Order: sequence, then structure tokens, then C-alpha cells
Amino acid sequence: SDFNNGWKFTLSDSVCYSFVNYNPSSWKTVNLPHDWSVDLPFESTAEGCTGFLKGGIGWYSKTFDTPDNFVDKKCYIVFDGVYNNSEYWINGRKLGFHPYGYSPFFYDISDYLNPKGQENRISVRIDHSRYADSRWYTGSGIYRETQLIFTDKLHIPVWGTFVTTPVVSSERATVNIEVRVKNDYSGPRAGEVRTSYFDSKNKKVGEKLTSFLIEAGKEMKINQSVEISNPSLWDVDSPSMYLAKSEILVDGNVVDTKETPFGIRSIKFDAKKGFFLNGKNMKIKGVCLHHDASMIGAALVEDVWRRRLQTLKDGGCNAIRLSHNPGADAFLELCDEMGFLVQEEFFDEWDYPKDKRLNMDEQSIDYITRGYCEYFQEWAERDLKNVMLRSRNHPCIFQWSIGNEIEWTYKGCKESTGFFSYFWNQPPYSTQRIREEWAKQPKQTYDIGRTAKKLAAWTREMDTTRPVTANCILPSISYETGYIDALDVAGFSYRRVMYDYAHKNYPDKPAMGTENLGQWHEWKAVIERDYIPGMFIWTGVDYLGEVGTKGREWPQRAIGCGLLDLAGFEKPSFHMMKSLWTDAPFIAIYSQTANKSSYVEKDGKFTDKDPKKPWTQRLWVWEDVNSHWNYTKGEKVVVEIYSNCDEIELFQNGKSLGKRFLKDFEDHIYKWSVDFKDGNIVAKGKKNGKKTTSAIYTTKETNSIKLSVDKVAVDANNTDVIHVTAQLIDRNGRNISWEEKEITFNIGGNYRLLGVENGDHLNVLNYKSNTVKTYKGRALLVLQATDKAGILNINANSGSISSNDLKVEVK
Repeated sequence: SDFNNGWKFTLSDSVCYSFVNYNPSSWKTVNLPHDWSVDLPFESTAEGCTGFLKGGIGWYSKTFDTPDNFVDKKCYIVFDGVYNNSEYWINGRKLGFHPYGYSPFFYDISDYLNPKGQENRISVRIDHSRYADSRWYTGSGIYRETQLIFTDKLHIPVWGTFVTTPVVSSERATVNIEVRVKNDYSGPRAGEVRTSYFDSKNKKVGEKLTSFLIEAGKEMKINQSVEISNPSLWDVDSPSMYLAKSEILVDGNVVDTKETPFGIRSIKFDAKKGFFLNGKNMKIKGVCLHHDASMIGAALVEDVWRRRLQTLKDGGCNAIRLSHNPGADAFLELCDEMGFLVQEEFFDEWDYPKDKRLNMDEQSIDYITRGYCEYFQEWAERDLKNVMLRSRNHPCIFQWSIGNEIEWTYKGCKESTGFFSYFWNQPPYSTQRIREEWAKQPKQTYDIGRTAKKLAAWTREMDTTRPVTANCILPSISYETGYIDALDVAGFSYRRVMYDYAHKNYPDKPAMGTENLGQWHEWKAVIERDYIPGMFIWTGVDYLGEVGTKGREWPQRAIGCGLLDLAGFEKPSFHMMKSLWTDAPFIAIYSQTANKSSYVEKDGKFTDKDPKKPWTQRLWVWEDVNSHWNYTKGEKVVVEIYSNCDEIELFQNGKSLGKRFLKDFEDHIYKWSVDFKDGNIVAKGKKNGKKTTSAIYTTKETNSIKLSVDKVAVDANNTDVIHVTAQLIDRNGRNISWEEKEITFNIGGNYRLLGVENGDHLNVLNYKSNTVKTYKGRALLVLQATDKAGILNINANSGSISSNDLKVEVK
């Protein structure tokens, strides 16, 4: 835990940094996890696919003494992730090179260590000079937590257990564990593996003891099976966790221990009926999450994600797709605790590169976009298996995904359909015709089907208890290459129109939405079909990058497709999804000028403005709708409600505007023509009896800054964070969202600025400033505690505008 503290770092290269006699004292001290690229300003001379932030070549360093009892023992240094092309040294000796940015790995450093009490030094060189080597923002550095593990020479390896539960019922659960035991002694050894099982409230619920005899140098696999009675099942509403404590015994003495958290749960994908979790037919209400926040970047700070996931959770989301790479262990541990089903991805591309600046097949070749494709042939198996070795015990995981939108990169695929000679239509070619066009294409060095088979084979060597999936952008062809035949569940990417086609032509293959637009028409298609068990919205939260393209130039730093923004504040699209996914009565009120709106009332009924852009084809980014009620007097306005209520009556200033029914609105958006005047809009709604009310009030000028805080007390553990929300209010404390202000925060006491954020995807801002422009009347400040305990006094200004005062105790 504390091994992650007190590292050194410099953004500069020199060969002599690896030598035994080099001292890095004049480098900057840092705590891991660290992403250096968010200490650099957004530069216009950088690339937009990686969010206009540079990389470069940075080094790390870490000093640690050999323990006073390092005799007949092993020492392993474990990294969860380093982005990327990293080289490792210890005490002047080269440990290795690790190309991929997202796989975990480790090094046996036991023989390299200096005698008891003396100083060892580790060095890491990180080459992110290819700073456009991704379609999204990556970060740069040791961006996830590390471990230094000391064990006995008779020990369980790192990731040395695998807990499975093949039979799960409410009376009993069969809980198996495989324990690997490595004998690094010079001669044979005898012992016992004792695995004890502990429930949520620390009561012992099972034990198994098995003898063994392992020869010198070798590894042995010990299978054990127990029966847990009346188990607490892991579910998204009730995420119960057990603890498996495996102990190596010589005589009756504990030589080594590993603790494996696990959860008891059955999962099943039926092709006719949908998906089943503990025998409940539930829809998957998923969202795609990139690994970056905004101000912290790729750095895995658990409290920053906890808040983001808590907001997604309360919006009715029960699943997360880690797009498009392996996630952090700390993030998986969070999904276990909070209750999310997790699809873990391995790769974004296989044998051939995607275009980093554009998308699809790569067009140009230059240095800064050279990605993992250089290493895939030699490294894919190691990376895939390490990911699975690290993550296969987490109960949250329920799908291994081998690829995202891979069809673009192999010649013949797109042209074997009839589309490109596709979003809203089915292939013009028949099943046999597509198959026949595929025979006629020129043979390349690599085949999508053959590589799909190898990856799926490797995946199943490590785990058969979870389905192999993939995100297929062209199902039609992938149904006939052997790519889909490799998978247990075929994920579709933006192919709602292909749901009936899968069910018509390939009915025994479970199929699902794995990347989808955040709209009702996508969800409509899922709930109308029992055989389509859910969808994953692109995206759950806004992410840096995928900009610098035609209509998304500097200074835009994110697309803005996310349900949440770069802060984690709720957007209109989040509320629309909340209305589709939650059960409690819900009403969110928005509006635009009748001119700026997408909708038109002609003779009562509402329709879409452009018939060539109807509600059935709405894409990723939601319209910039207003939540305020501060228009200019008399302006013609279109009010729109997102809601699960069957009846809503609307009231302007107390005068009724009339009841409207959800049955009428084909696009699932309530709509009212209104003539503006000051006062208030109030919506009252009923859902199968149960009532609810919401309202938007006209305000006066900006009078004050309202500061909210999420926690009024945290620990002095160098990791806990404070989230300070700033909001503009009028004289009577009504919230302002129609004018912006440059706000300056002031903080007394010992703290670390993580940064400031407003959630504007269209503009850049300095994260490490104490000043930030508000967006729709609000901003966010993120602080992190440090070593020092004390009190924090937080206030803010905008020149003449003042704020309430907040106090937070750091215990």
C-alpha cells in the first residue's frame, strides 16, 4: 500500500539513469498512481485523438531496503498497468521490456536484491514518444497501483488461485478453488493447503485441507471443493462478497497466505429467452467507460470513480463495458463492491492497425501513431492470459471480449457485404452471397477467423465459466468468416436493425448490443425482443480525445456523447436514460426556443423538424437543451420532459396547460408549446398510482456561489478525496444555469489539488488552476488528503460574488 508512495519522476531521458551509482534526488517526488500528461497544458500542436495532450519520455525511480529477514524467500514486483513501451531495471540490471499499456505483469526480483538492510533501487523508462498511438486519451506513466510481495520459497504464485462455483442454488453452493503451489527450494517439500471460507460478516462457513508432495523447482495444482449452505448470492442489488483464505502449511505452521475475494452467482445467456442472473431474467442496462477521468487523467483514484459509478447506479445502470482495454484491478474491486456486471476487453485491434486520427483501416503511416500492432504476434498471448490471471476471480466479470470493431482492419470484410458498393439497413446480399463474395477476396497474411479462433482458444484455456464475446461492427460478414462461430455471445456495434436478422438466420447464437447510441430507439429495440438481453451505451461518461477531426477542431477536447460530463455531473441524456431504466416515478424538465428545438407543434400534435433526421435515427450527442426558465419575455418555447410517468399535467404560473399521455409520444418525450413569461413551470405526474413533482423557476441576477461537499470528513491516508460542487444562485437561493462566471476557490490547511473541472466538452481549461469558468452555472473542485491531519477551510469568489463557508476534517 505504502510501497506506492515516495517514487521519483522526471520528464527527461538519459542512458545513465539506470546505473547503480546514479542518485535521482533532484527529480520530483510522486505518489503512484501517476499520469504525468495531465500536468502538461493542452497544446494545439498535439493530436486530437489523444485529447491534445503530449507524452514524451519519462523515467521513474524507487528506493527500498532489503528486509532484515530476507533469507530463503522470494520477492516479486507487480505492476497493474504502465502506459507504455516501458523498460525495467533493478540495481543496474535489465529486468525486461513490456510494450502493452493495459496488461498487468510482474518480475521475480529475488536474486537481484542487495544483502539484509542495504539499499535497492528500481528504475523504469517509459517511452510515450508515440503520443498518438491510440484513438482515445491514454495517459503516460505508472498509472495504476503496484505491489512489492515477499513470500516463502514454498508459496502460492502471484494470481495463484482461481475460485469457481459450478453449482449454485439457494440451499447449497459448490465452491471450488484451484491453488497453485510453487516449490523454489532446492529439494522436494511436503505440506498442506488449507483453504478456509469466510462470509461478509466474518463467520467461517467452510474449510478444506489437502496434502501434497512437490519436487524441487516444480509447480503443482491443488483442486479443492466445498459446500456453502444458504449462501448470500452476489447480485447487482445485493453484492455480497466471501473471502477464500488459502494457507500453505509445513507442520501446523502458516508459511504463506493468499486472500481471494469472490462472489457466488450463476450467469447464463439463453438465445430464445434473454440473460439470467441467479435465475432472474433481467435486461442488461450497460454503459461503455473509458479509463480516463479528466483532471486526474488515467490515474486510478478510487474515490473519483466511486462517485461516477454511484451516479450511474442511481440512474439505473447495472453493467459496464471496459472500452476498449483491460481495466484496473481497483476498478474491478469497485464493481464487485457496488454491483456492476463487467465486460472486460483485451484488444482494440489484432493483426492490422486502425487509423488513430480517423477510424477504421489505417491510411497513413508515421512515427507517432505506431501502436501495439508492432508487438501483437509475439505478445498477445502473454497479455491476454495475464489480464485473465489477474481478473478471473472477480464476480463482477461476466464476459471476456476479444475484440472491438475488428472487421474494418481486414481487406475483404466490408466489401463482402453489399453495403459499401450500413447503420440503418440490412445487407443487400444474401447469407450465401456474402459467403461467396468472401471466397473471391484476395488472401492476406492474417485471417480474421483464424486469429479469432486462437484468441478464443487461449481465453478458454484460462476460463470456461464466462462467455467469450466481441463487439462486431459488421455481423453479416462475421457470421460467415468463423469470427462469430468462435464466440459464445455475439455483441453487435450499432446494429439494432440486425436484431431480427440474427434471430432469423442464426437463432441458436446468443446476441446482444455491445456498443449503442444513448437513445430511446436503441432501448426500444432491446425491450421489444426477449432474445436481445441488453445494450451498452456509448458512453457512460465523457472522455478526453477522439477529436481533431472535421467538425471537432481545437479547442474541443471531448466528443460529448457521455451520459455524465467530464466532471461527473448529470446531463440531459443521463436523465432520459434514468427515465427508461429506473422504476420510481421520475420527471426532468428541459426546453429550447421553438426556433432551436428539434420538434414542431402544427395543429396540436408534435413532429420532428427535418423528416430526414427523425427520432428513430438520433445519434450520439444530445442537443444542448436548457434547464433554466430565464428566456426573454414572450419568446415561443418548446418544453420537453423525460419521464417514466404515464400521465403528466403541466402548470405555468399555476394555470394548467393540460394533461398529456406517454402513449401519444412515439419518441418517448413529453412536449408542450409554451409562450414564455416570468414565474415557474411545474409538472405533476402519476405512474400506476404513485405521484411525483418537479419544477424550474425563473431567477434574478447571480447573487452568490453555493458550495456543496460530498463528505464532511476523510482520513489522513494520502488517497481519500473531497468533491466540492460550486453552483451559482440568485438572492432567494434559486439555482442559476443561464450565465457563467470565472470562479476562484481558496483552501486553507494541508491538501493536494487534483484539479478543477466544469464539464464543457467544447473548451479547454487548466486543471491545476484554482480558477475555473462555470458551465451551465456550476463547476467542480477535487482535493485529495495528504499525510497531515487537520481542517480544511473552503470558500470561493467571482470578484464581487461571495460564497458560504465549508469545513472538512481530515482525521
